[PDB]
Amino acid sequence: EIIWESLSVDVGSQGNPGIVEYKGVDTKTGEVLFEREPIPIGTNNMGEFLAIVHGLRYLKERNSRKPIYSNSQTAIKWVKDKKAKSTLVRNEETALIWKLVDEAEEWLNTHTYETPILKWQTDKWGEIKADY
RNA sequence: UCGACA
DNA sequence: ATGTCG
Ligand SMILES: [Mg+2]
Ligand SMILES: [Mg+2]
Repeated sequence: EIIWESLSVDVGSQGNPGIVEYKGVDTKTGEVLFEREPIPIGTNNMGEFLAIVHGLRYLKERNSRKPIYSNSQTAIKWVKDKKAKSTLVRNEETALIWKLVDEAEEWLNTHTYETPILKWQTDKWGEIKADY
């Protein structure tokens, strides 16, 4: 069953690698709670990773125990491992996204959370509410 | 085989 | 339809 009292996050991109953005919404209503400014170059998985970590910080800051839904098996694992195993080359054009990823990893290594990170079951429930 | 992003 | 991220 769907846990309606939750935060759903999803990445959006134009090309992959390409322009990456992401947002978090109230799973029940669809209200947009946060939306990251487009990042010139990044991968889908880096964006999915950044979205979940942003969500963890967002909920922690607001003293919320709501779970987070993501449809990304890859990103869910990276967060659990506290390491984003991306293949994106490291250059001046990808410096911005790599800095954000490194900082998200560092946040995971300096904070604790009880937030359940759940797999959104697209095959059974349709597209995630944070879909672009 | 599967989860995603285009 | 054809690609890339995992
Ligand atoms: Mg997604
Ligand atoms: Mg989507």
